[PDB]
Amino acid sequence: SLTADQMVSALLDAEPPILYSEPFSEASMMGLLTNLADRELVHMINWAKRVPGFVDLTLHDQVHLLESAWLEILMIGLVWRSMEHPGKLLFAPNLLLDRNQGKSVEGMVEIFDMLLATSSRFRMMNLQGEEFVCLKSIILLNSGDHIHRVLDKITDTLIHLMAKAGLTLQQQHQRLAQLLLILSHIRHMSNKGMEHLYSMKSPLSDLLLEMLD
Amino acid sequence: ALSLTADQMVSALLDAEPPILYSEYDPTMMGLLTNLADRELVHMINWAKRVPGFVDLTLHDQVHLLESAWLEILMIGLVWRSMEHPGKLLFAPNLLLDRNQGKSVEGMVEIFDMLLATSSRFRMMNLQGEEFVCLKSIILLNSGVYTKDHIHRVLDKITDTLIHLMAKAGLTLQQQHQRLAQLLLILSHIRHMSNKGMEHLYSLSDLLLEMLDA
Ligand SMILES: CC/C(=C(\c1ccc(O)cc1)c1ccc(OCCN(C)C)cc1)c1ccccc1
Ligand SMILES: CC/C(=C(\c1ccc(O)cc1)c1ccc(OCCN(C)C)cc1)c1ccccc1
Repeated sequence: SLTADQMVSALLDAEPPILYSEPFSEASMMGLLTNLADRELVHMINWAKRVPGFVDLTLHDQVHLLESAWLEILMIGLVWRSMEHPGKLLFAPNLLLDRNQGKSVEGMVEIFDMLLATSSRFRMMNLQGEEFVCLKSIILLNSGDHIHRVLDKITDTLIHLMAKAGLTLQQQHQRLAQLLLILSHIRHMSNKGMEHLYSMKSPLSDLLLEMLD
Repeated sequence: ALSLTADQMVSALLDAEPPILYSEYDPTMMGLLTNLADRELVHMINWAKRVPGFVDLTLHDQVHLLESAWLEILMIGLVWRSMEHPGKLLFAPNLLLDRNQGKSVEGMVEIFDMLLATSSRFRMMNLQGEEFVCLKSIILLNSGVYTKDHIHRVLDKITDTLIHLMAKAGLTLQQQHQRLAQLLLILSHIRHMSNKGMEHLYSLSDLLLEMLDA
């Protein structure tokens, strides 16, 4: 219903805050991130409810979308924070880790490097905040009819941002392609992430349902 | 390679297309799929070498891109040929499985329904052959690009090719970048399905280097 520019403003206003973290072992480092993550998830839900077209979906669909996309969203949020910190990841203002410390957790050295590669790619493209919030909304809606019309609106919005940037048509859809292809790499990183979290001993749906309702 | 046109890009990719192989005739499942995939893999190497700008890369990079994308390439091919067979996957012309047949297969418990939905998606989008071969080429160059400027230059060109096909088809410019977005978002799902497959298979850098010595 809305215009390409008020879509930007609405999403920007719905942006979650940057939370603070609470040598490392494997269990203490994953304790830090899990905590930050679970705190971060509360704010993600409130953000999702303010993404245009989300609350119009059934509760069953809202939960399902967040359930499959939550790690993707945390990761692209992490990458966005670490953009101006080459060779490092900004989990929190009080938790900036280089590649060296990432070996505290086994199997995390691979995922770590994939996040750093994404961060450099965003810097190479000089990703804007107006585009970032658009990419993040797409992730929430795509990873899981009405949804596609909303997704089609975000595409127009992204194009609108690139057209106002002074870009000709060729560089516009080229950049659009470049951006969306990164999401495939983000999905990949999430998949490898779920594995590791599954490779651990023992409520998201409960948290999702509790806060969404 | 960077100086081709959209029509020359399409023409090169279409003639680079691998043949649809058959499952081994033996009247008297993962074994059949493994056998089929390994024979398909040999044709994939020949195809990849015909993808514009792929041979401009080093031998090491060619191996890396293929080891990262091979299952995605096989899966999108599976989805493509299963398009006009609703609610059923066409692994081979003589190996056609529907859902209940597929539910009883090793670890295809998750991806079968995903592959069908992807096939449903392409069908209701009316995916053209010219678009398909473009998407498959994109997969080849993009899957391992993060795990280099020439690669992104070829990708941008395949993007230019896709847009041209949509403009010629008679789509408005708004419909053009919308369709392009839809197609590329699907690649995320295909990446997702591949990961699910790789894991199950996990329970190479070798053989590729062997095949590409040709
Ligand atoms: C890349 C770091 C990521 C963590 C992360 C945390 C916060 C953030 O903003 C971005 C990334 C991470 C760690 C743990 C985690 O668990 C939460 C779910 N619990 C309840 C099982 C989620 C993310 C991670 C994910 C899986 C394995 C290893 C690390
Ligand atoms: C979706 C079916 C796919 C098979 C397949 C996909 C497309 C195609 O054109 C042909 C087959 C499949 C099965 C086995 C396989 O292994 C080959 C490599 N070996 C040497 C380990 C690859 C794909 C598969 C992958 C992992 C687990 C279960 C199934």
